[PDB]
Amino acid sequence: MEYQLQQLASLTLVGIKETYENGRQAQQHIAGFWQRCYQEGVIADLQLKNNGDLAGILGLCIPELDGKMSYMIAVTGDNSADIAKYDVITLASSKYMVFEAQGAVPKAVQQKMEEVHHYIHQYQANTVKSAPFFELYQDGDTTSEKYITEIWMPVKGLEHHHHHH
Ligand SMILES: CC[n+]1c(-c2ccccc2)c2cc(N)ccc2c2ccc(N)cc21
Repeated sequence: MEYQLQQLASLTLVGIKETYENGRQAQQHIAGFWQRCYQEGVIADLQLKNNGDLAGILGLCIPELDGKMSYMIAVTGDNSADIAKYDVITLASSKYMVFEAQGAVPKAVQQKMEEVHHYIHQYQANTVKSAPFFELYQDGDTTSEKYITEIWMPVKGLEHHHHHH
C-alpha cells in the first residue's frame, strides 16, 4: 500500500471532543457530530483559529482508558487565546504513516480505513494503539471524487521492521 512518512512535533489542538462506547458506536455518531458542528457554526469558528501548523481540520480518534472511544474535531491552534469554550489538548510528537483516500467523503474515507487497518496488521510492533490517529481534511469540495483525505497513523521504530531490510 502507498504511504508517506511524516513526523510531527508537539502540537496544541483546539476543538470539541465527544466520547462514545466503542469504535462501532463512534462510526454511527461521527457523521452526526460533524453535522452538528457545521450547523452550530463550530467549524467556521475553528477554521478562523488555526495557526497554520497543519492545513485543514482534524478528526482524531482517541482511545480512552476504560475501553471507550473518543472523537475530536479540531485544528492546530495557538495556546495564547482565552479559549474558554473549547476543549484543548496537546498532541505528542510522533512519526506517522500517512495514507490517502481519494473520493467523496465519507465513503471514500471509510473504505480506505478498512484497507489501512488491514495493511497495518503486519506492523504490530510499530503501530501505537494508545496514540491518537486522525483524518486530515484540507480545504476543497468533499463531494468531488477527486478529493483527498489524509489518514495519519502513528508509529514507533518503523525503521527496524524487517520489510525494510
Ligand atoms: C456528516 C458528513 N461529513 C461531512 C459533511 C458533508 C456534507 C456537509 C457537511 C459536512 C464532512 C465535511 C468535512 N468538511 C470534513 C469531514 C466530514 C465528515 C467526516 C466524517 C464523517 N463521517 C462525515 C462527514
